[PDB]
Amino acid sequence: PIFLNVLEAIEPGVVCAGHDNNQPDSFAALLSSLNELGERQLVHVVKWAKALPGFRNLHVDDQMAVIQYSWMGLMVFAMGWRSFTNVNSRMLYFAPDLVFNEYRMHKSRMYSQCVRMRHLSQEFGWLQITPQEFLCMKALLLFSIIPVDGLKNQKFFDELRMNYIKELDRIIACKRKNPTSCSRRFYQLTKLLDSVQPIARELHQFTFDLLIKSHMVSVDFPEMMAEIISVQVPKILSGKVKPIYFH
Ligand SMILES: C[C@](O)(COc1ccc(C#N)cc1)C(=O)Nc1ccc(C#N)c(I)c1
Repeated sequence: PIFLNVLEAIEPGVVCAGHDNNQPDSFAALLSSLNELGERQLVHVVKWAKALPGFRNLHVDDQMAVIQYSWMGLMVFAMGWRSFTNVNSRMLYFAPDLVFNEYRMHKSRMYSQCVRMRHLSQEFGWLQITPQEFLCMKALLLFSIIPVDGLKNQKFFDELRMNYIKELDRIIACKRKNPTSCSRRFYQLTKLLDSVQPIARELHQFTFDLLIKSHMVSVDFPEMMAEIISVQVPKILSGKVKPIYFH
């Protein structure tokens, strides 16, 4: 289980937001914690991505671009699984110190996005996603969004993405002698992966608008995040960078 040992080995641990839960909920505070949390998780997404099998093959510039484009989606996917395993989808488990109930979802002004993630959370349970399918799907998620004008080394990217899809096939086939059974499972999983993109898009859109009016809502955007929202996020929203759907 070489490939799976590695994913299990590099999976990031618990990341906290540093939120003040003794303080009454407020839009400004909730968003500042989401921003800080986002930034803390990105530190780990980079380290995780760099230790992924084959990731170093990519051109240095494609490595940073791919990580930044996939950032939101990766957090969404990982948060849904935590929400499912920790609180059986009753609340969104952004972090141990940042759990959203409907009241928080509503005050964050990202209710529709939150409800969609809760649904994703429920999907992990309904589809009985195993920890291993989760780890592979998550890694594959990192290789699911590219520029129309291509990466510096598109070919190396295509090879890598193909190899990860082949790993998922193996995880699905393992203990499934029935081809039909493997096909239906692959269908279910690629469908779940595709559902992540639309959610990341709404969060992207929301975050973009929020930054532009940041000075009007007292929200504190971290340096790195502000730069990525203004430089990378617009390419996605304008259609220059697109996610790779299966369906
Ligand atoms: C509102 C915002 O702070 C915006 O953060 C980002 C993150 C990535 C990009 C990009 N590219 C833009 C904003 C946010 O959605 N944060 C956030 C933090 C943690 C999780 C988890 N788990 C999630 I889903 C979202």
